[PDB]
Amino acid sequence: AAQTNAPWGLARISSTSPGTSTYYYDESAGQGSCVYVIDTGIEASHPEFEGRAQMVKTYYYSSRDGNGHGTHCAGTVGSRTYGVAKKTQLFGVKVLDDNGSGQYSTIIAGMDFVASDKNNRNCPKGVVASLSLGGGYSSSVNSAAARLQSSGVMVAVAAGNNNADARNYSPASEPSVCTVGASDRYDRRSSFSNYGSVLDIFGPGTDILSTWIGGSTRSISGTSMATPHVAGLAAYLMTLGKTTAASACRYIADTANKGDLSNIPFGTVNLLAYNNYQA
Ligand SMILES: [Ca+2]
Repeated sequence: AAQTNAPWGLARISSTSPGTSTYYYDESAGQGSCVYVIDTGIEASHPEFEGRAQMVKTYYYSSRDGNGHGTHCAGTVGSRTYGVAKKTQLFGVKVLDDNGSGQYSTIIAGMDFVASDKNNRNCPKGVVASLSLGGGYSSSVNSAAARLQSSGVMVAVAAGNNNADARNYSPASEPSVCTVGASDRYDRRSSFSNYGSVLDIFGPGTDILSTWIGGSTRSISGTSMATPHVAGLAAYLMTLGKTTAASACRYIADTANKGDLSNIPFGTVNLLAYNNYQA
């Protein structure tokens, strides 16, 4: 399948070169997979989600996304126009309030929720969780992310936007999950992207167009935007039967575009998420 005039990040993820504008992918499109977006919520009524998104949990007075961030990330995972895995099932878990803030205890509870809740969902092709969030190092936050991964969920987490070593942030620093840095449309490490040995992969993160609340769209930047590219890529590959939740991060690293990013600090992987789709 070919989507013309796609957001640059989608085109990037199916290309061996920067500078193109068509996204190419297998029509299976993540059907039969599930992605949990653990964030500020998802505006499930957005036409871009086509009835494939729903809120399954909130820790606040509403499950509505009053911020936009979770909706944007969910759109990069699975919206019809802005998404990597255009037929996946999207599940919103609102651990972040409408200001985009959340206590670590809430975030941990949300991760343990997803590990159990997947057993209440139909995801025959497998389950992914996208965590575009983080704070300072916490062993308990890392452990929760490790449990979620261990439970059979492909966990993708933002490296963080501090232009610093991700070793000092959680859940970024949890080794067993997939820690995602950000790149721009010219294949530079994004200016704000964290780096370090703990990164597994980079995805598009600067100037990413996606869904927003009020049935809208906008472009924003962050490792928060790179993460759902990788989460959607995992769901797509799992639907194709090419990998599993336990092995998807490794598979993505194995099959990445290698050595093509600039301003990657010595000791950080130079690997850019790539679907290796050939028609
Ligand atoms: Ca890792």
